[PDB]
Amino acid sequence: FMVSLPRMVYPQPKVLTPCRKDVLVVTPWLAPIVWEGTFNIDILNEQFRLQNTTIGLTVFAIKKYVAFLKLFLETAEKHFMVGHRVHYYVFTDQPAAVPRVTLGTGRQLSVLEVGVSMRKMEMISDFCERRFLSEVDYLVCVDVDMEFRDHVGVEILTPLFGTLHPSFYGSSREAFTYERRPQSQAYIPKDEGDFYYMGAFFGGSVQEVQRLTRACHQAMMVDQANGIEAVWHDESHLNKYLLRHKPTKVLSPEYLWDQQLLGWPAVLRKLRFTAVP
Repeated sequence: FMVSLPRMVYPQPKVLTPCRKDVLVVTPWLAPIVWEGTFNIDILNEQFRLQNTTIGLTVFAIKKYVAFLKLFLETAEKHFMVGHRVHYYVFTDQPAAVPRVTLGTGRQLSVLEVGVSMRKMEMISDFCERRFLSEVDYLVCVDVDMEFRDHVGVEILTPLFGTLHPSFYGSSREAFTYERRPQSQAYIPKDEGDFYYMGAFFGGSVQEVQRLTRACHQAMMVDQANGIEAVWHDESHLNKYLLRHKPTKVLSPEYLWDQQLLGWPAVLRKLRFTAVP
């Protein structure tokens, strides 16, 4: 049950004026593609705050990657879901190397000690299943060697989302680096594929994320038993899953960018979450 929005004053959407004419803003299965200019964040914030939404954010920081936690978390505090309830889950082999980062109200951090390729998918689907269901409404799964530079908010939330890989959003599907060997569970032939999704940023409702990670983990175990490793590891499996189970939103490359490698093209009005140089 959803309570009514309050009265709000904002510009009228104009039916005969698109927000963005330079990019595709909806997929062929009617999922929004999230770009700056497509959403009114005030409306979305009202909708999600009225549901008292809690967002979990998972990150793995193993060995030297613990060094990236401080900037990751500090910039998440500035830019990720500000105003909403957030629960960070930091998976690490070095609990004592987790930096003590000051958190805003309504935000918490749990350190989860781990004991490689299948770790992420296995941990999200098997080890942490019950915990996430009780603690958060949505799960967002990202890599640690990153920083937030601009707003990443409730506009991303949906049952299941993937993110356009910044190196391939303008590429033809034959150029996508899908797994191409039919012997792998991640196989996608040359005439299939919507997009090349980035393994580093996906999410959705807890139920859908656990479904995805369970399916990918099972497929990875099948490949291991068959002596084959997909070309881009869990990213290859993520792509196969999202081909056959269409995401209900797709994030534009604003949400996963590498400025050193790709600059700042005109089509990107904001660079929100970026690789650390």
